[PDB]
Amino acid sequence: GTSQLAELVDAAAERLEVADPVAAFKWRAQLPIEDSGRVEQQLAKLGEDARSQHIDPDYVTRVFDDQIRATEAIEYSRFSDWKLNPASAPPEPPDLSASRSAIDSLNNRMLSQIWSHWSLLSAPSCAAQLDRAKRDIVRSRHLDSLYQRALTTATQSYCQALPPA
Amino acid sequence: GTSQLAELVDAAAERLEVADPVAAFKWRAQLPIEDSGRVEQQLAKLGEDARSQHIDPDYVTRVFDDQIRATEAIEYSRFSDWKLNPASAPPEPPDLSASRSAIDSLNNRMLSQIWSHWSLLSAPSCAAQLDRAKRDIVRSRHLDSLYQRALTTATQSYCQALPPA
Ligand SMILES: N[C@@H](Cc1c[nH]c2ccccc12)C(=O)O
Ligand SMILES: N[C@@H](Cc1c[nH]c2ccccc12)C(=O)O
Repeated sequence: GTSQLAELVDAAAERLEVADPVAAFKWRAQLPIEDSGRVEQQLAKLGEDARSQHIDPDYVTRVFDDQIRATEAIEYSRFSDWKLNPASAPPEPPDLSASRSAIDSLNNRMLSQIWSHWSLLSAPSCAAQLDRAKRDIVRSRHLDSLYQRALTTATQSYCQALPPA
Repeated sequence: GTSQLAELVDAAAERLEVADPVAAFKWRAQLPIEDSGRVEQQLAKLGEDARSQHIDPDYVTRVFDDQIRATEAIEYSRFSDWKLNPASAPPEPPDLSASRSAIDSLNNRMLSQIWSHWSLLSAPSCAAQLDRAKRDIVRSRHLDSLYQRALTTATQSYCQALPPA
């Protein structure tokens, strides 16, 4: 009763959820949500990680850009909420450096699954296995409407993996 | 069948709605939503306008800060939406300079009503007359859930006007 893509999508969902403590920290520290210099660095490092792990870097780049976009979308929604209702901004978020550490371990989890399941990601049955995984994770993580939209954005390029050679 | 605060709240609502073309323009031009230097200038000019029009500048400052916060909240929500779904970002928004001109005429409308209705704003019956106005405007302008929350934020300090002297 389980999708081969469950572990990948669970990681990706877990990494989206880090958006909440990140947004809370940045609100309190007056940091921007999007720093395009930083994102560029993050993607370039992921590309390098992909090559060293024998994964198509162009795939990783696109996929992680979807994931980062999704993450920003959540952060923006939180900022909207806290502008309307500043008393609801969490007053003691976890350290940004702890959130980044969580992110970096999740990046690795996702890369390791992308490599392992490359035949699935690149096969015609991917779209179905991904829908199944998404539904399962939305339920297991109790993802609300916002996180649901985000998870769809973050996974929208998964099934465009191409077979090698 | 009409609140004395209807004209003020209608102006304020109209000015919130300018958030949409502003957010669409800034998305396309890669401009930030919040520039705190700019906001500070905007508030300082409003304070000066208030003095010249014999309105309590401290009131105007707080009220317009609520209105600007509300406006940002809408812009942030749009940015969240367009991160998830970039195809829905309006591709040909009106000129930012036209939006600013609309804003400046609405500022004046709001200031003129604040002066005219100062006895009401500062009286115990304000809270009731404001609730009535809000409900009427939400209906007449067909304001959705987001704009409803925003209009509440933008008007939250209206009834704290104090009688002179
Ligand atoms: N779009 C801006 C929004 C923002 C959030 N926090 C900020 C702090 C400073 C300047 C801008 C911001 C950004 O991504 O940065
Ligand atoms: N919080 C940021 C968000 C933002 C929107 N557009 C931007 C463009 C550049 C930098 C930041 C932004 C701000 O208010 O600016």
